[PDB]
Amino acid sequence: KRCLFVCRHGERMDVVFGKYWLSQCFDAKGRYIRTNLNMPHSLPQRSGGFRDYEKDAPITVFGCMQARLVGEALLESNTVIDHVYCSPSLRCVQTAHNILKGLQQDNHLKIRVEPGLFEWTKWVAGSTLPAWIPPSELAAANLSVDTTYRPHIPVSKLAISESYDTYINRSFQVTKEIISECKSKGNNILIVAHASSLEACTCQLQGLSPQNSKDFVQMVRKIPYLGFCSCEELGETGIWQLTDPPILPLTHGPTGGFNWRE
Amino acid sequence: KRCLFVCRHGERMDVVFGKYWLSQCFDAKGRYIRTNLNMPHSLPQRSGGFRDYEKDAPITVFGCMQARLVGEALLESNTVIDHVYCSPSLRCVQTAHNILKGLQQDNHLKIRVEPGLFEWTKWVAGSTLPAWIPPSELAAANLSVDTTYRPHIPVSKLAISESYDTYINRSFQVTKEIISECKSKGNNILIVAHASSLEACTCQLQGLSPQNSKDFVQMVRKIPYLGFCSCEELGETGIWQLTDPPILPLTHGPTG
Repeated sequence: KRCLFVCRHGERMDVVFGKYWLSQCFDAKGRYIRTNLNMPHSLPQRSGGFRDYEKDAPITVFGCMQARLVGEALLESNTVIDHVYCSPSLRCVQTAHNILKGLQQDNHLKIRVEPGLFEWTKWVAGSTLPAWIPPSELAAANLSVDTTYRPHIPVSKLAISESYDTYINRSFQVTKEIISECKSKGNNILIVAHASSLEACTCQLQGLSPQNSKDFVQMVRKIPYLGFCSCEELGETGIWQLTDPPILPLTHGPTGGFNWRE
Repeated sequence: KRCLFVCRHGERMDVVFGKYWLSQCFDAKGRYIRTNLNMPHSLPQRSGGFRDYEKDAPITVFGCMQARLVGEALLESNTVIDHVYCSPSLRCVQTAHNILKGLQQDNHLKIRVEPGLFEWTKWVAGSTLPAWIPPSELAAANLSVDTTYRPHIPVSKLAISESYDTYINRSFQVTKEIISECKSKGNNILIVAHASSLEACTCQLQGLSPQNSKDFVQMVRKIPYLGFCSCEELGETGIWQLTDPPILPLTHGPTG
């Protein structure tokens, strides 16, 4: 009885509202003016200005709902979570926070932001890695992160535009250190990250070799928001295996119709 | 200052989970077993059995969210609603109920189920009209309907597989009776219905003639869930006009 749950972040701003959503909710003075009910009542102050959101978008209001539902589902299934890690993307942090709410654990449990959980650095448009909000600015922004946590791969140890199996490796490496620094200290582990993280984090843990970098991207655009899978360790023999999740899947469609009229 | 707001129901079971969703959440004994987080924790007992849902699907959990958000939006904009009507489809009733929650009005205000607000009866698959839940069974199911309400077009006055401009007419007729039975009795009216209802209910109210039955269906698959539009009456001269809604639009994508 030990469990690793790995799930993807919830619905993301720049996908619904697309690349330039920033011009849709920030005026010239830098004030946030929501223009759609799927946009949160407020966004966190990024110490570098509203421009930093460009390479690190937040989740939408329905993004929170997805995550809440997952947390509540988890609580209904009496599934206890002991440690919760997430990627440093804001979207991931926010999804972890909101899972903790549904779980009714946001001010008992504390998210461990692990830059090693971040997605394959190829998908970072730009020459330069996102300006992530450091943990302590994140707590200050009402997210339940652990400022005490010392990362396994800190930011500076991340190569921009890195090799595919570099990404695969760090996933296996990070997940490995996570599983063991949580061993003496209670059962179930939750990781909140990216589409790629579902495969990458678990794959070699079950002794299976990764798909080469082409069939991968295929399987990555497969994964839904709050897409969720789980692993179980037999004995403490160190061998993990795939497992039916402890909660129902979550499917829903779009508001639909016309994105635009008149 | 009088307003008619007309909006479409929220996300619907049989579209997300498709035609046979019933076999996905009811076992042989007729017990509901949800198989997805977008499925409500429970469904209302239909006096005819779980089979009645087939021609009258409920809204999904994200269906409720959409509606709630609209209600809350309405409250934030300090927009007061005085009368709320809906189509008899369960999906419409449920959307109205959930708007009233966001609005914080569910046990002050009472939904008036109006069979005249129902969609063009062509889109009823089957030889026979849906087995709608009558108002009093609906209250009994925790929806804030008015059992006192006497409908303008009751169920029996609805033709199955009816004519297009029959549908257009009843829309104009029903909306007309709604606007006037609410006149002496306070300002804003909310109708919760169908995609077709947005055009059909308002169109001739502004003196515009309807699109013929081909360009219509085009404009009907246009309209989003909780799609929302509004009308304003100038003076009490009886002339209505199009107006910017009092609340932001709601757009979101799929889980994918």
